[PDB]
Amino acid sequence: SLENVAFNVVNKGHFDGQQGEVPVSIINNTVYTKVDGVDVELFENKTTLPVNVAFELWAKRNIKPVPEVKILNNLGVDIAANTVIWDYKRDAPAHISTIGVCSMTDIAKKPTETICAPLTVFFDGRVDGQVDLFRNARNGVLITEGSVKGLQPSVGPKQASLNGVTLIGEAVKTQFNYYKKVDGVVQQLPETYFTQSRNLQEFKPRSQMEIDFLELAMDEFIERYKLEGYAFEAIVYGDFSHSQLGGLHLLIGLAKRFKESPFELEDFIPMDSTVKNYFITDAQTGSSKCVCSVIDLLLDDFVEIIKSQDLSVVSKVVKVTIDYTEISFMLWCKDGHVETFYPKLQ
Amino acid sequence: SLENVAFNVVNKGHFDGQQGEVPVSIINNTVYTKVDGVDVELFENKTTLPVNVAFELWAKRNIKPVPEVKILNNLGVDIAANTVIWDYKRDAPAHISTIGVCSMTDIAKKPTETICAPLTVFFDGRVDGQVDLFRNARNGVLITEGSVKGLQPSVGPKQASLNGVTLIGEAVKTQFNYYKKVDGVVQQLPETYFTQSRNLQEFKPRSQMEIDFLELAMDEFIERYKLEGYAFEAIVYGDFSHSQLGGLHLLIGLAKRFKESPFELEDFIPMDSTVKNYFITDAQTGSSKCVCSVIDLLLDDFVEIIKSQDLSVVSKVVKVTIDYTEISFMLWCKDGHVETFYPKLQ
Amino acid sequence: SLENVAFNVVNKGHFDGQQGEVPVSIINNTVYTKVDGVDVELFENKTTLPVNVAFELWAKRNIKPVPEVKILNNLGVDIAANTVIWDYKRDAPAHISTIGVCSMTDIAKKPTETICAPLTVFFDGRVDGQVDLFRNARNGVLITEGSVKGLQPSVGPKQASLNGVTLIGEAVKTQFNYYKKVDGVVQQLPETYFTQSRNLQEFKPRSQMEIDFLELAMDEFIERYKLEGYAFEAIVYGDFSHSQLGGLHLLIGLAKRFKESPFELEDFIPMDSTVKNYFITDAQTGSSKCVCSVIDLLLDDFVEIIKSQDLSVVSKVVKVTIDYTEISFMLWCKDGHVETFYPKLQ
Amino acid sequence: SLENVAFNVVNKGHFDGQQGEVPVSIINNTVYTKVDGVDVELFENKTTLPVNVAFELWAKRNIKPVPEVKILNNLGVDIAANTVIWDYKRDAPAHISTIGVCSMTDIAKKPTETICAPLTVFFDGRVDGQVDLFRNARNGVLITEGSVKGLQPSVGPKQASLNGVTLIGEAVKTQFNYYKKVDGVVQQLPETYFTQSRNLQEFKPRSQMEIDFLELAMDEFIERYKLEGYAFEAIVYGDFSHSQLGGLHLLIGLAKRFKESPFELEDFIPMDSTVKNYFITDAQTGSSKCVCSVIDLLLDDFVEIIKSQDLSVVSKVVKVTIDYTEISFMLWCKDGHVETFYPKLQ
Amino acid sequence: SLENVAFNVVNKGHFDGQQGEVPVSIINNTVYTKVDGVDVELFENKTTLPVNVAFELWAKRNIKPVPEVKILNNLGVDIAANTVIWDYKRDAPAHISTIGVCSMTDIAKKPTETICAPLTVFFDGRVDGQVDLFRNARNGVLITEGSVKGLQPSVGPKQASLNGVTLIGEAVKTQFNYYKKVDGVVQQLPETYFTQSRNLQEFKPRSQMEIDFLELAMDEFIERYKLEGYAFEAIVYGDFSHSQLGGLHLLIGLAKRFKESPFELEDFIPMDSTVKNYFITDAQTGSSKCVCSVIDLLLDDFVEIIKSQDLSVVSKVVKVTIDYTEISFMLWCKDGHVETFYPKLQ
RNA sequence: UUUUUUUUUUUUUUUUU
RNA sequence: AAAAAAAAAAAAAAAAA
Repeated sequence: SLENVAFNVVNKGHFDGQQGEVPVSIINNTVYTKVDGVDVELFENKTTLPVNVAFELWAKRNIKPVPEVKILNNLGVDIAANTVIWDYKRDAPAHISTIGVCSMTDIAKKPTETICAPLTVFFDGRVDGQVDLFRNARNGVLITEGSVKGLQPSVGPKQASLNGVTLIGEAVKTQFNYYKKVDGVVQQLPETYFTQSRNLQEFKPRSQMEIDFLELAMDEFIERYKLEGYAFEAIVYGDFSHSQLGGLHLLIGLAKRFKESPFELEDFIPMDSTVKNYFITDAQTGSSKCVCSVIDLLLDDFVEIIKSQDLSVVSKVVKVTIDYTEISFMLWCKDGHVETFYPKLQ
Repeated sequence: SLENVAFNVVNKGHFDGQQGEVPVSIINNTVYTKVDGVDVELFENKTTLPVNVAFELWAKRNIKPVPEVKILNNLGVDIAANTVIWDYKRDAPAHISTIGVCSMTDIAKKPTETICAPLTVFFDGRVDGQVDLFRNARNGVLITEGSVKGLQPSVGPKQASLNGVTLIGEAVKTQFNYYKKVDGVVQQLPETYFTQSRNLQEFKPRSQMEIDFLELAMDEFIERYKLEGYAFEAIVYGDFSHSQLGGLHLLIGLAKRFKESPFELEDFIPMDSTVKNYFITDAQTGSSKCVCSVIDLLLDDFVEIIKSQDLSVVSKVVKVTIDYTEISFMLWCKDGHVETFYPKLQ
Repeated sequence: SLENVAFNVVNKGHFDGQQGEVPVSIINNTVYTKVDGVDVELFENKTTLPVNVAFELWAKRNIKPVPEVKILNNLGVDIAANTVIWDYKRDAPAHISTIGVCSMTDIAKKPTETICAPLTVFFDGRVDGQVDLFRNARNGVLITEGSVKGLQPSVGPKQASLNGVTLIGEAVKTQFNYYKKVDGVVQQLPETYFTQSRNLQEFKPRSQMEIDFLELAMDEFIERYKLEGYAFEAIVYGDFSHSQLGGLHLLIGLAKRFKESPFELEDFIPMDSTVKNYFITDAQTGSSKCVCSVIDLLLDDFVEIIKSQDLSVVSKVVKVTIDYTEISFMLWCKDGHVETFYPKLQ
Repeated sequence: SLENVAFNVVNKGHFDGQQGEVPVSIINNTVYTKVDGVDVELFENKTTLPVNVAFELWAKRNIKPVPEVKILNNLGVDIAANTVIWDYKRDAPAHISTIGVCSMTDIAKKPTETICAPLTVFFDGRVDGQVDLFRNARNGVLITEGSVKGLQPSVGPKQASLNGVTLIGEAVKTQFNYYKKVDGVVQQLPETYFTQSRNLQEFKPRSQMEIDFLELAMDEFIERYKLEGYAFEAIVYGDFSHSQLGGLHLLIGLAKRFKESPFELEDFIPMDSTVKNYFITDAQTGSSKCVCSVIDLLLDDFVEIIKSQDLSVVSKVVKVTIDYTEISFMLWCKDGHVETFYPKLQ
Repeated sequence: SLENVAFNVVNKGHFDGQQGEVPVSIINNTVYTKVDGVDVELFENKTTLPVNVAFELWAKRNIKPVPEVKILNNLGVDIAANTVIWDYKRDAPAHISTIGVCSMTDIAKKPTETICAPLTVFFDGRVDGQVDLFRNARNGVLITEGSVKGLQPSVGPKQASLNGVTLIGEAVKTQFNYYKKVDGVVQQLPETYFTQSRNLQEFKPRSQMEIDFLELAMDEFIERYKLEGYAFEAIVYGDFSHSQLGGLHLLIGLAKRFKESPFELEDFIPMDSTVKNYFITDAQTGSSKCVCSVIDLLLDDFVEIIKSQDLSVVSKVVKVTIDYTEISFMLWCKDGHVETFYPKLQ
């Protein structure tokens, strides 16, 4: 019920299954409630769904730590079992359909129905009975905080999303063990690097090499870590000396530049992905690049990736498995040295 | 509940207080429900109220024969007790607020509360307990199908509105006795004429004089009923010889002209009122008047009204009480005969 | 392309695959095009889909005689192969998804993909290669104007829908052979009666018995056809003596009453179905019923159905296969004669 | 007039009653004006009112220091006399109706009419003649910058709202004397505490003990002010060790935690109230509480309140009058020391 | 095409003339594209134009450094030749019509057509062939990065707008030479000062005098630069002692105040102009002025302007050519010293 | 195959510095 | 010597057709 959902939102912050109703008015893709005689905005519809449907899906969103939407997209998750994963990047549900959540978006009441067999249903092992549901599911992805009997786990990212906040949990557990089944067979998930899902304005280093990068100059950091000949001066630090921006494909370099000279990052595809494309304009020098692909790889991981390459190649498309998906990089070596190594995904 | 109201609408045609819910989607001021997987329109909001509020009020509208909205407006009715009077002319509720109907529009749960004391509340005597409520009400209007002990009745119009259809009931009773209280005192409603609330394209005579008017010509009808000197050729029949349309202030004359030559009626204030103003354009001769006051009086009643006037006055404003309200007519006469007689101020 | 689709609409009335573009402006859920410098309305979106998606689907609607939407609904058709069936009752596409029509609504490019196997795909044998496509389909419905090798046909209704006009074709063939496959097995479609899909204001009899019903009085027609004891006075002709309308469950009776006393038909679920529920208000007597189940069976077929029943049962659920679906009727009889006969559950 | 209101907005920043007009276009709940041939957004309607009505009310808003909307709500104010109080928290007018401001929302021209008698009309003593209007008003609230002859004053909060900015005025007077009349009797307003209406990101201490709280650690501040046994470690400082966040019911503690590690405050009821409920998510540890009641009391005032309670009770509901309204707290104690103290019912 | 424009946006960040289409849905004045099965917002319309037209104009905007919109407005530019100048202040195209850009907004395909002759067409000398187009244009404005044969250049502002960012270019050239033709005659543009187009929260001094103003106190700066008698205590620094704010007509003084005490700036006309008018409310002292004219002149330039005035006049209107337009300053003096100096008509 | 594309360098052209 | 506008080239791919 719309009014029951609004009652739950106003009295508990989200849908908690409580009984009750409040006066609700819907106008201009917005849900209002009457508190002491005046209408108060409860929800503004930023989705393509009907305002009431999107409102009830938002109220019933998962408020526990959940995998980042990019991780679920890379695993081919099409739907979530008895829960709503909210995509805070898009301000919309991460999946078009639901299972036992919303009568308007439900394709089934349980993930065991025939309609859910072709779909990769996301199962949460923290919910009672969902591990057994995944065991019987033809296609699905299961996340657990611990071990599963008879199943080899895949250790995922250290961080997860909690109410739109990507964090490495201390009071709560955000590291999950990932399992996948395709056509009823448990797949072995490849060894992967994981993006750190950090922000430009609140960037915090997570390794000693990152601290050195943030505090040392270009020359000292490159000399200290023996990173000569891999074009770190352009790939990471960026070249703000021409009309077209050069490099800057690591968010750590973007944050380092933003610390001294804040710039603009136009996100023309506002979603959650392993590789993000930005229309970046440098407000200090005027350097701009219409498409700058930025990947939030740990600097140690990127160093290992770029040092694992073969430098004696004119040009090569390099496949790196990041966030459980194959990210293709455009290696551009020349005369035995790297000239450019940027993420080309998205 | 929105879903329960929609369930009642799809299973009973209107809100009947049944339990159950159906999936509902709201978009573009329209209520949809999903029948067999496809969205089906249930309600298009044509009011200034929020779409869900207007949908709930429309579903809970009175489906019994009710007084025409113009009658209630002339009686000063400000609100209805535990019911919704739907104004089908405006496709909106007849009153801004409700009593114990919709949480968003309610000012009280019962008409006995102090908020409803100053307002003139409409009480329906066919609903159990409403006569006693009207007895204790400070201001109110009561309609009953029969007599009320200690209250002298006021016989109202023969016709009443049934689901937007104005009809004289045969299988159902559409004639009510009207009782009004102002400041706790049972008022005496004046003796009034009543408009027939007929349509131009569905006009049906309700008297022998009207039949003769429709079938007999101008001169024959005027001579037969001794209507010389009252300017019936212009006031009722209408003048189409000049670019500015003359007379045509009775719906019977408009019906007679429409029978021979259809014209255009631009209702620039589409509401229910005793006197209606139209932008008439004659498609045959090109005669047009921007404001033409048309009143749907019985032809016998109008003849009696015009014959009860004093003809020895050049200009005189005639006050006629029609539909429980005083309608002002401007009477122009010369040489002891009527020259012009239409509702004044147009 | 939106502009190419609008170009096809303005130059051919619909999408014909022609090349060219016209200026298009979208505002207020409406598509406009610029003709001689002024904006002209091309399409108003009455669906729940985005205006551009609905416009593109409407342009690519099937303009050939197609089965009525109720027939495809009863056959369980979930999607159409490389065509759009437009539901003119709802002014919306008959199916939420498409196959190789609209990138926004397409789930596949061809009906053979794995996503279309669980669905019942509608195939039109008048399009080359669709019969073999149906032969390869796990679930599907095929209509043909002629015979199909190795398949036993099921003769459908004499009428079909042509641009929203339900007609029995003379210049074109509107009678189709129906074939159904469920889980790869050709099904034997049941022997069915077919509704005539006639209108109240444009009702035309299709049999001599219907002619007699329309012209003869109640008693003369009942005595002529030996229809005594089947309560034809109530079920078909209808009863308007009480405030609650009785009977009026056959569209021919509604048409006969409308011929003499026009009344209001409130379609509170405006969609295409074998049984239609109306909020009928008799404008002459005031009799009204909130839910009136009206089925447009041929009068001869309904007479055969009512005479094929066993009269010596108090209450019995009567199952009739109409329009390829089972319609359940309420049969109340007393003293070996019918008292009421209406579609159950209304 | 809409054009005159827009003229006043573009030439003076608000409605000043000047004469003149500017071109105005209304589209998508937005008011535009044409400046040198290009449309400029003047107002976006975030209210449930019509766009032009909300625009006129926003132009005619009070630009003088006015009491905070929570103070007026706690005093029972339903309407303001000849002025508009703008609720900047909701971006909407604080009251549904007006007195002599907007013809669309006016219920009267002057507060002396009968309709305003049952309502608690807000009067401003800084406007000439409103003190006498309050004297003759049945129900009303009067604010003055000085003394009123014969009326005992209630000193209000030091801060007031000035164009949506809450401040303690230096060049302007923001402290008002409050008077209330209920049913014609001048009420004695209770002695109350007042919330400081401070922000999280712009928190500024207003007392020495607040400064000590912000600079000193938990143990030092607790020991210095003899606050052992009042559970200040959880109530104010907050506990972030478990998944469910504990305490953090004073805005000063939230500000202290924000100064070190920023977190997210989801205000699911964005209005002005003495007690605010937030969906709190700690971005550093992962602690989260769906509903966290935060009250912005002076730390000295809160310490006095907590020291005025009786500690020898297991569970007790504490009634504290704050911002002219009774705020209820749960007081849980064990072994003669406080275990929990939060506003009741959250 | 809408789909091609969206494909260009998602693949290159802007319209680059690529071939290809993506699925697009338009709803609620917003453009969405489907990426991996979920709708992603691409553009939200804040213009008065249709959503698709505004989306096409925004995608085809100029992404190279361009003159600020105020400069083009002061030059009388009505339209741009084969390009879209985006007004990021209004989030709308700077000009109503286009030339060979969008079919819905085009008045011509080339600037040589007769319709463009009366209009001042903006030409970009960096685009090939536009200098010759300006040479044959009746009315136009040409900007070049270098010399033009036979034409005397007018050196413009050092800064330009790049993707909505105003900057003095280092990697790009932001200083242009301005040429204007009126009725086919090359005009000599007046010698003018230029506003620095700085922001309050990101103010950076561009001269030694500005540095001294920001660091030194008011008295020290006034004494050092011999600025006694020019009322710099009010005009630049501002007065906050009274309820009405005094002076504060230079953005540098507003920035100095914002550094020590952040306040509110209500931009009630959000557009680009040489003189900006703000509703400034001081959060610390409570001083507010409904309309405050603020001009972003270099402090050295303003000092030269105020020292070039004739002090022996009581009231005098000063005409200053700033940003190629004549800004009217109101000068009040007493006893041979400046009392007040603000742009007139506020 | 075709056409277009890809946040590398390289020439060639061209203006303007 | 640049710079930028306009081409082409080396290379690995991505489509679609």
